[PDB]
Amino acid sequence: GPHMATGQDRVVALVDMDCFFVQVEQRQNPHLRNKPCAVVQYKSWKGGGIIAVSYEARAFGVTRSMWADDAKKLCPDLLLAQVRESRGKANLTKYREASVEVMEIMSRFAVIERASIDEAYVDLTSAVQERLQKLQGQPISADLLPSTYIEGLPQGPTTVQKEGMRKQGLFQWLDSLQIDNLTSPDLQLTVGAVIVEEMRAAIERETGFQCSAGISHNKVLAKLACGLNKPNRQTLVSHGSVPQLFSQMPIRKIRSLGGKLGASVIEILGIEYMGELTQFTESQLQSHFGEKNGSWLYAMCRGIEHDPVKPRQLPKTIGCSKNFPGKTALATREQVQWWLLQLAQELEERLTKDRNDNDRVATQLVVSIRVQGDKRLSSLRRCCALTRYDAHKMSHDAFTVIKNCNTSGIQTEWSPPLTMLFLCATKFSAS
DNA sequence: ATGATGACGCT
DNA sequence: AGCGTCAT
Ligand SMILES: Nc1ncnc2c1ncn2[C@H]1C[C@H](O)[C@@H](COP(=O)(O)NP(=O)(O)OP(=O)(O)O)O1
Ligand SMILES: [Mg+2]
Ligand SMILES: [Mg+2]
Repeated sequence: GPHMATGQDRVVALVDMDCFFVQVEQRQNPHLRNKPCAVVQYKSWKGGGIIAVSYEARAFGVTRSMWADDAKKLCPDLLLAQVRESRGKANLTKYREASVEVMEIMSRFAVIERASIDEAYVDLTSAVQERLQKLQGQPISADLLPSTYIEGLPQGPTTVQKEGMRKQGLFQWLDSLQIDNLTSPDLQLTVGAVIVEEMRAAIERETGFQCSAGISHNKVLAKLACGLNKPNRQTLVSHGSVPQLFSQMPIRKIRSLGGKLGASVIEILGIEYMGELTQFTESQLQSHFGEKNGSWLYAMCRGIEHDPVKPRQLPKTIGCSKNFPGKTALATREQVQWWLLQLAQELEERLTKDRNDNDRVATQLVVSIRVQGDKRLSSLRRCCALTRYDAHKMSHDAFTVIKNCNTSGIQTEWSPPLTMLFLCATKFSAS
């Protein structure tokens, strides 16, 4: 009781852009705004693969991974924006540059951990402490939380529209707050939410992009919270909200449990919801899923997690990849060499920009391929030295380290045909 | 015939 | 090192 940790020591937010690549294209092309629209990659195979979808289009059932020709059957008026293609492949530069716009604004408020092209975790523990002193015991107005939901509220003995509900919950939360105790975790979360309102206002003002956010005591809860009221809203998940929230929360919805581990938790334990994990001892969970995973599950199902927000705003690897599906699999040596060069050229461009912007150099080159028949993401990875940002040298070196995979006796050919090439620059050092 | 990426764990 | 998992 007195010595039980409650995982309420930090304030962590997760900020995730709403239909990010779509907003990037809508900002650029006003004709796309407030329309069902999607971002597509490679127009020739069935209109292109959809990689992002506006909320207007989601209402028709359009999803990521859908072929655009198929999406158009669901949504005949769907508008599309195409990803740029350079050197025969998708070029995501526009979206990486937009991401930097957003990450640079977030970084003004606090230390961030870049988690994807469109989201970052924020450790607000310090900013909250300082804001609480300046707020010398002074209450927090609902006007300071105009887009905040309080998960689990309203509740109890007590409107039929969304915003009425939001407000009722926020009112219940604020009315019950203990503002004279600067160490109240619920107060710390609330002030955290005020800061995230400010952050999200800054992003929208300075970029035009809308986003959602979660505010809680750790990364897994903040990420889960972010998604509860997307788009263009933020959600506070308190420690106290966890038992009800988790009581019907499918295990696969929790970060890192969406794959085989989560499926094994479900099968082995015979459970469906996160909250059901509380029934097991830490030793029991470790017995089934290993020391690290077992400890992690034991704490997480109680709303407790210690994974820190890492101070990292920049990616640790820079890579370029291309698939060659079906009949397009590379079958000749000259083919393989041409495409390695295309990849190397793009990688060179990105590395050179990276070294100028960020004062660092990559020192290792990883070359990965996939062969026909293999369902694995990669069939084979080999590394070599990256000593010069030169595309012809990188492409030549990549060929050298993989050319032995050519099981064939031919000279002119390549077998088995290659269904993927991947060049990744790694192991950065200061420069 | 999703694709193009990116982080991190395991042995 | 090279492979596998999980992720957007
Ligand atoms: N499997 C994938 N393959 C290629 N690009 C992808 C991708 N998943 C996402 N992207 C690209 C395209 C996405 O725009 C961007 C962010 O991904 P999200 O945050 O998962 N989804 P969004 O921001 O679109 O919508 P909302 O967050 O409101 O649900 O990353
Ligand atoms: Mg997003
Ligand atoms: Mg995201």
